[PDB]
Amino acid sequence: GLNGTMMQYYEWHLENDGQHWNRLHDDAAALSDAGITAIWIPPAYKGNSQADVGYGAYDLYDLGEFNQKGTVRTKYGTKAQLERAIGSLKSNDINVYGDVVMNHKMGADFTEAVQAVQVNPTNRWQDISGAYTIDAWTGFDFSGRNNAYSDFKWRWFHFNGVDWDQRYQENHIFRFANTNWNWRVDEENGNYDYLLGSNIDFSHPEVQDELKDWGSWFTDELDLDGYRLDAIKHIPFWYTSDWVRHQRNEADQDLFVVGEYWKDDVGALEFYLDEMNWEMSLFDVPLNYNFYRASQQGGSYDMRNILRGSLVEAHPMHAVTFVDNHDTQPGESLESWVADWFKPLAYATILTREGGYPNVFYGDYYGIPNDNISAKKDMIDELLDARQNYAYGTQHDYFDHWDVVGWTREGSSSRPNSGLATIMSNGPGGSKWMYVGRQNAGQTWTDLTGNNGASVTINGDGWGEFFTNGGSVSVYVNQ
Ligand code: NA
Ligand code: NA
Ligand code: NA
Repeated sequence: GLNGTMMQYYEWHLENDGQHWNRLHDDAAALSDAGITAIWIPPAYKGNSQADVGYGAYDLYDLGEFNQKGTVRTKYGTKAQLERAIGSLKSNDINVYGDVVMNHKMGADFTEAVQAVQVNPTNRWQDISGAYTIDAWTGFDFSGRNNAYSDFKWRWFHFNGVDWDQRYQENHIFRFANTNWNWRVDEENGNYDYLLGSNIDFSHPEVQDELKDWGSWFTDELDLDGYRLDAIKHIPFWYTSDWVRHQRNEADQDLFVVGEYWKDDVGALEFYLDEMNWEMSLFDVPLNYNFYRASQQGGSYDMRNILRGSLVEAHPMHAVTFVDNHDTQPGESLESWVADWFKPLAYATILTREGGYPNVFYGDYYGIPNDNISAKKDMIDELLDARQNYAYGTQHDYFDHWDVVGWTREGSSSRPNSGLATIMSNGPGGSKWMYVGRQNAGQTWTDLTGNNGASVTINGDGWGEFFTNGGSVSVYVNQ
């Protein structure tokens, strides 16, 4: 039972060469070795076009298998190549979590005439026009799949809103007259049901059942071990709960479930987790924003607050920790990018501490060429070494100075030579006496990261004095 580490295996600006599944296939053994235990794959199904990152969600039953939207393959490759990749993951002891997008659809085959009212963007409760007829992109027939797997077809009456009127060619937020916004949902802009595209109305039983059945079809087709659920703050809470329960029923395998409730507000997250009866984890979005505040502010940031307000502080067993993703990366919709100087500190925080299930971002591991962002594979690999081989046993925390902080793990007898001491500063360097466990007395610990040449000998009471340089992190272990 090595500590688990997941990886998001894509970034926004990946090349559209259709070879990503094959890359994943060939990378599997190396990822296992490095300490990755689970992979979050991008949406595997056909979006608006071939170059869709995956959130188009045109046809959930088309995994790069049918000629629809101007391509057989998705951006990532063919269904056959995806299944080959998954086999390779499975035989290297890596779990596969499928990205799941149920909030909306885009790329409809045809428009339909629809009575709609304009609502106020910042208050979707409030109409700002009378009902009139728009043309909405709501008709989905899936020509090319020809009823493989599912003969279900989507129509306007499965939706409650769009943001584009094709009749008079205008952007507005539209509620379909005589439909309701979903509920319960996040209450920013009054009701935050509507995000983009054609918004799915979960009030209809045909819909509830379709996404449950699609859910189970997908899980069985790819042999998934779990899911990331995107946009779950815009999807009615009762349905996400019903959906998750349904999948666990249908599936023989255990299913890990992580939801993205994108809010810088752990209370909002905790409520969601109340409503879900603690049947999934969430991404730790406030922590994302802690790291980003730190990155942006520089050393004046008080490092005692680095974990404060975070999901992982409060519910480590329900937290998926991360530094950045495809939406936080530069120029993206939720941009909150951790600069290179702070990034090792953030990664050490989520990889070497006992709480949270950490996620490594492909873009950090392999680089983001589009933006001249370097691959940080070596830095991350050392932290993975720390996590997999050394971050065990009782933990001691030292958030006791505004620049310099750290923590230790005493190791466990199950894992020989395990134990570690992390120290970092976001300002001038320094040192700190920290306890690593009386049982490690007399050992000599060195920095996995290479940022510090100090040798740290553990005293007879089990204390060492650990050193960090300025704007840096070190992780000392018994090598
Ligand atoms: Na929605
Ligand atoms: Na970030
Ligand atoms: Na500071």
